Amino acid sequence: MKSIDEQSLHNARRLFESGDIDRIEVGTTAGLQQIHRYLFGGLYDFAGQIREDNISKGGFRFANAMYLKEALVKIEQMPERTFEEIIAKYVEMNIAHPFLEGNGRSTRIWLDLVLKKNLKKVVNWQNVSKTLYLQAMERSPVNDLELRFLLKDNLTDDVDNREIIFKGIEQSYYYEG
Repeated sequence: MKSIDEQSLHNARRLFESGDIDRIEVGTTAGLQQIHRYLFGGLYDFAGQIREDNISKGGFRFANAMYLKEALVKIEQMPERTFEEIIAKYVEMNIAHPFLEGNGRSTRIWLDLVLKKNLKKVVNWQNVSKTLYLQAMERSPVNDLELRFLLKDNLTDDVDNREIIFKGIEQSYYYEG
């Protein structure tokens, strides 16, 4: 019935406006799980839980549930020093796609926290087109060029600006709905 979407959008806003965003562990699996549990707790059965089922989209099969926990252990260890390293890490985290649903919205928040910690920048998502973003994400396992081009064009160092945060959350929620 998906007023689940309306409620989780309210949770995403509450995340920033309470300052709880500042309590989330950055660039780790556990931190991703914190985000997901915050956005979807009480809405999805599985909120914050690593899936035990397999999933694909388009022609892509995400990491097999049978070794997804082992994958995530390696992924969270990845360096975050450069824009390229951070995008490579986001890309592997997306290939893992650790939840049944809500991977995209939770992992974008997770990405911005990593960019903010390490580069003092976040993506100005409001200027990132849905078509170009989805195309880039779908290509990224083979070549993250499209994704690096697109996101690098759209970084901002105004990391706490209300308009960037809230128009960004709206755009993020639009990407998958």
